[PDB]
Amino acid sequence: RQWALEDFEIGRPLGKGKFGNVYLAREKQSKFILALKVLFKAQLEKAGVEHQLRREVEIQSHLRHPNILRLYGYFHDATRVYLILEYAPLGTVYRELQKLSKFDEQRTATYITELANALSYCHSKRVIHRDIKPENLLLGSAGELKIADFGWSTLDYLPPEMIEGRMHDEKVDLWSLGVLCYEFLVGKPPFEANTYQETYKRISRVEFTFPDFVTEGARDLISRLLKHNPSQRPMLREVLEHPWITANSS
Amino acid sequence: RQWALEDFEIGRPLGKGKFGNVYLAREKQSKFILALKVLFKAQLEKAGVEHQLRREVEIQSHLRHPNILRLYGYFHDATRVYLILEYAPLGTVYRELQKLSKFDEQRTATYITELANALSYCHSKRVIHRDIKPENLLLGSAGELKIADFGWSTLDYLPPEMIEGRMHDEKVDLWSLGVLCYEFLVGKPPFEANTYQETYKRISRVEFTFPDFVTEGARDLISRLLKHNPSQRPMLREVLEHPWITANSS
Ligand SMILES: O=C(Nc1ccc(Nc2nc(Nc3ccc(O)cc3)ncc2F)cc1)c1ccccc1Cl
Ligand SMILES: O=C(Nc1ccc(Nc2nc(Nc3ccc(O)cc3)ncc2F)cc1)c1ccccc1Cl
Repeated sequence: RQWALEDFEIGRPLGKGKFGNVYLAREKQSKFILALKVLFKAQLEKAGVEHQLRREVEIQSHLRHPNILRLYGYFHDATRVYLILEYAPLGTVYRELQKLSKFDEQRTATYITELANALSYCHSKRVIHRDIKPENLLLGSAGELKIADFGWSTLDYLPPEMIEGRMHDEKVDLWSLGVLCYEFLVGKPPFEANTYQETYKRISRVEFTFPDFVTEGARDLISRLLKHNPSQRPMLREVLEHPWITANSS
Repeated sequence: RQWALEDFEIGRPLGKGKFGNVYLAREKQSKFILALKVLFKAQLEKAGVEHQLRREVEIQSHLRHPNILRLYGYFHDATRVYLILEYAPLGTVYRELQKLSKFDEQRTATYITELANALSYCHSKRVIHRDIKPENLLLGSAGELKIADFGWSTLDYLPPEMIEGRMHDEKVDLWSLGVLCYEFLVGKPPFEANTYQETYKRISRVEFTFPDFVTEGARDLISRLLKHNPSQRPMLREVLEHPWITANSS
């Protein structure tokens, strides 16, 4: 059963992205609440990322996990593309982190567990993510983490393989986890800088430090994840078993 | 200065491809004879290769070499894409090879030289080719070889890196040269078979033999090119210097 814009009542804007906004919406016939992401073809085409989107939509449609935002379907009209998405009521992790400044060890451990599980499910279907940013980590009604950026296959979140033009792997997800884990605990990502040129150098040299309040256990996990060599990074299985994770996660 | 279909008089079909035909055409205002390749958007989009084409057109527009078919420009209407191409009057090498059965050493050496030069120019601009088939090797008015398949970055022409799902390189062009050189001399490519499954195995094992009429010099060149390890293949510079090439090429 195909869709069109007239099938939905559009509510307030949830976010204004670069390629278009995502709105709250309600399917008229069923009253099913959801999110509607509205993209403009001409913009996608001029940026040269329309095919990159079609692939990402193809992958997402296959993925069912409580910590991955569902793609229900999609459609288009003369000038726009529309993605019909699950609605995450509690907003972005980014906003949560701004309000709180930083997260305690149990909230962080819990989120990393949820991410590791989601990525573990993705890994078993041979799917990776370019980038996992807090702006695309959403919260379900019970506060459950939901990955909103779509799967593949500002530099802050990119691993050295990618930025240096090296050969990337399933292991980019492990770096992502280390970046997020740090950002959750200290309130900004470990390679933050005022320029791209400097953020690049820092990612490439793996040059970061920990504030004094970051405990030994978290240091150990974060350091194991943020290895320059992707092969030196652990498997997702091992992150879920790290004593700092098991001691603190739900 | 943009184009449209009304700018051209369309002549007979030069070839009927999968995604559309290429026609002889004459620009009305200038009387400039050329080839017009006509593609259907909906077909490209359904096959999922529209972006692959846009990239290939972007690369080709940059390439100027007497042995690379010129792309003059392009345009589109509601349903079609149009590529404005240089006209190669003497047709495909494939047809030439069918008429002749096989080529002598001097015609072959000459063609490989022309290909090596074209690829050498492409290599210096960091461009490769997925596949170089005789069906996409065209002939200019003086019989000069022109590469018609566009640049990147039936299995007969694909190297083992690609078919095995390995990491490919600039070195795929060297394999291509070895396949063509053989096909030119014997009149069919070295891994030909009645099935894809068998052609695959043969490419992967590098399993071919030479008819008795293929001379030592040609055996030596072809064998150096068709190495399983891409790193073991020579540089284009060395192909142009091979004694069998220099002894026989124009
Ligand atoms: O990425 C951002 N926002 C954002 C917003 C919506 C989406 N997509 C969806 N979001 C929502 N829920 C949501 C609820 C309340 C909010 O305030 C925000 C979101 N559900 C489904 C989505 F696809 C993705 C991302 C963002 C980026 C920079 C700064 C602040 C923010 Cl909130
Ligand atoms: O690929 C084939 N043909 C083909 C035809 C045209 C193009 N494109 C252009 N060709 C031509 N010239 C040409 C002249 C006479 C001919 O009989 C054929 C071509 N110039 C420009 C092209 F873009 C590319 C390829 C082919 C494929 C299988 C069997 C036989 C053939 Cl002739």
